[PDB]
Amino acid sequence: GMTSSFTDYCKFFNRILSEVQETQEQAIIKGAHLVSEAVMNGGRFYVFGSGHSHMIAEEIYNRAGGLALVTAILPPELMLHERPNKSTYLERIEGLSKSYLKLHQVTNKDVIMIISNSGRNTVPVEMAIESRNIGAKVIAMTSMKHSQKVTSRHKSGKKLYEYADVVLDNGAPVGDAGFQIANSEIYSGATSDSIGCFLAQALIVETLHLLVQQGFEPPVFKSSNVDGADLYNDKIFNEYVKW
Amino acid sequence: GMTSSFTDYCKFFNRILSEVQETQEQAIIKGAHLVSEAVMNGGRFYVFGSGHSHMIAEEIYNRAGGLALVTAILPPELMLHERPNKSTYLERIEGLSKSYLKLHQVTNKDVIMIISNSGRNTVPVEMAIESRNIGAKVIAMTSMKHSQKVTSRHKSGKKLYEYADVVLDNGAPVGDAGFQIANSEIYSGATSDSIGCFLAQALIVETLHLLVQQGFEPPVFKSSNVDGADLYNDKIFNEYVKW
Ligand SMILES: [Mg+2]
Repeated sequence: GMTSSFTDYCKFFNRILSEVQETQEQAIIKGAHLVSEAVMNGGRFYVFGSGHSHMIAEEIYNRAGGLALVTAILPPELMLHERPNKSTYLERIEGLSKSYLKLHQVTNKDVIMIISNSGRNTVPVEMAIESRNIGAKVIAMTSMKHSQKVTSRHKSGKKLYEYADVVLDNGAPVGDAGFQIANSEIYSGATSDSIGCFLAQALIVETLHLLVQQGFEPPVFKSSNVDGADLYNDKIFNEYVKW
Repeated sequence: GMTSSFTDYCKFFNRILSEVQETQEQAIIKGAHLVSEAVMNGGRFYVFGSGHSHMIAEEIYNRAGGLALVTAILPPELMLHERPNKSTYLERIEGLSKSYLKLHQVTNKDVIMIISNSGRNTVPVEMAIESRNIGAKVIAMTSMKHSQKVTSRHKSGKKLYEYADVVLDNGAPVGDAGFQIANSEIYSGATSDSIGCFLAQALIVETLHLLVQQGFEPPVFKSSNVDGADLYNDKIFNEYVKW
């Protein structure tokens, strides 16, 4: 009768996560220094991704344990829900990222994290370029494997990682679907968002640690089950959230 | 802990992930049977979550390694980007899920996965009730710890997991921000989405594995780096993607 892929997929996943945990500590720390420095300087933390990568922006925005100084840049035209494949077309268009930075009034006091697995398209690369132009620090989350292997589709000829102050490597294999289904040529089990979400939280957790060590009391959304969560959350929403 | 939280956060996280992997295998297998049987019987796999939970639907929808018979139900009004807190309010409203189900013409041949940490609010509970009433199979992804501790806000006085054919436990602690920022009262490091994504992926992998074993050749999107990826993808999109 039928066998199970679960043990195998767990092992596949756990290796990637191990390697990530083992190799990204220094990056996480340097990224957290960038973010904490910005916060302490009156700055914000902008987060952006295109396609599926946008979920890492969502992940650290407006939730329990969430730093209220985080603003997700979430253009729905680059998401998944308006029409299938729309975001694939738009990712190639020059001038979008620059408009977005303008709309959100990102300044040189700020930090931005840009998530892209391949880091090869116009939108994410432009976002890094225009951010540098503004003078904001850039964190890139990416698949260093995938991205090193691909050719830029941005006019610079460069990739996202090549414009970052700090790179966070999600460890995803080239393709982001690297688990081969037994007795077939079918590949699945993408790791970029699971591991990407882990890393995004680790960054925030590290940032908060750095702030606390320094005697900064950062605005962080309390989970409903803590006493007085709501009144506190309403207070800090009002004082802090920029969308 | 003195300077960095990263090692501690990894341990914290790996603990939860280990527990999830140690315990959810039978539930993964059961869910994959539901989905694989539906697929072979002319059905689809719908996926839905409110608030941050929506990203789990996104995760297995329209992507490399993705099963083309997955349709995410993604009402923007219950996402994060329109305005802050809108999803929180709307999740408590009667009648939305019944509309969504109609709009997506969900039928008795299908399966639906509903993701909610607490599983206590009207939207996900109403969705679960109506989906079984139609005749669909229901998979719930929830935090069993959180869900069991809280009272239901739905008029039936029951919770999401109580209405599902299979439950996936994301292992998240009550409140979903359980990691203490060393030597403060600040808590962070939400795990429901990182672990949630891994679970969604494990389910699909297992579903594909069951299908291949039964000689069914499923439509799975190929990644960019694969030969013929784009034609094949257009083909299966055209044949299968409903939205
Ligand atoms: Mg999303």
